[PDB]
Amino acid sequence: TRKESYAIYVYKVLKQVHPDTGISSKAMSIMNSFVNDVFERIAGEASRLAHYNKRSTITSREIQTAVRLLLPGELAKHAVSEGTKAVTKYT
DNA sequence: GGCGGCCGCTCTAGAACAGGATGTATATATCTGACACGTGCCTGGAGACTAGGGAGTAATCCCCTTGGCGGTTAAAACGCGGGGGACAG
Repeated sequence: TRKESYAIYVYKVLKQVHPDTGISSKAMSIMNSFVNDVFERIAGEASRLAHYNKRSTITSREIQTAVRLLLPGELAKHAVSEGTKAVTKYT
């Protein structure tokens, strides 16, 4: 069977930000579980946000609101700016 | 001639300082065991298409929160007495 994993994307992100450092199997498993847990948290927050105002869809504003609700401080603003840059580069 | 005051002497102890002790910080030697590259796939997302439906926007409406007052008696605040408790020892 095939199991979905986030190892290679995290690895190439690491090579982008720090090409002189490697990673282990346990460190990869911690990072995979962390990114998966953040995925469920942000996706559930967006689902609840859609359910509150009778919204049948989840847009980028759902993810931005979930990020500002979950991430505290300047981390939320930096993530919002990165998402806005990615959205503008997408279109 | 006796006694209080003064200064030197020895006793005692706080503390800076140097030496021993033992568990870690490193310098190689070498094992070693997953790390990442390569290969071979192949299974899930992307181009493209069909269709439609829920929100973007406009309009209404009516509703409900903000400003803005006097009044009046509940209470915040200042201060005096004092009292029991936080903390040094």
